[PDB]
Amino acid sequence: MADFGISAGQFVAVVWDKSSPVEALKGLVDKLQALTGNEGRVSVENIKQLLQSAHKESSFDIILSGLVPGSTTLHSAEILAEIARILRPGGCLFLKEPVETAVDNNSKVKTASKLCSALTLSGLVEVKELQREPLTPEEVQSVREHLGHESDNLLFVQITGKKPNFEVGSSR
Repeated sequence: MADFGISAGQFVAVVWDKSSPVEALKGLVDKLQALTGNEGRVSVENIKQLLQSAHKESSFDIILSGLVPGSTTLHSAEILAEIARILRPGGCLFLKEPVETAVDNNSKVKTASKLCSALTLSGLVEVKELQREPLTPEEVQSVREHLGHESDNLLFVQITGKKPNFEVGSSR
């Protein structure tokens, strides 16, 4: 539960994709379904079908996006939008995406800066990295064949962001 600050009695939506095999996915959602789905609720959505993830406004206290080892995915304003949209005020959002330390912000792939800025600008705040993961030959090929990411200055990293709740007045 400390992994994503999950709790029982809240609504947490788990977002998976091709990079998220049922082996791990089912497991991540299972534990969260027993700890969160017990008192609260747990929904499942696909990164590719994120468009349908737009259930309602501020309903999920927490949102997960590809939280597996070696995961490979790149979220954008279009995706992040839906997340935050359904993300309750004051909730949390955890996602993992490859970052490049030798390319512009936008580029062909969301970089570290672009990611943090995109998330914070997607309606989230207090965004920051939680951990760092190395690049493997089986992953790089997946992201390159799934998106087109191909570089040597790349590196997988996990980032999170908290949703702004009406009880502060920071900015957005």
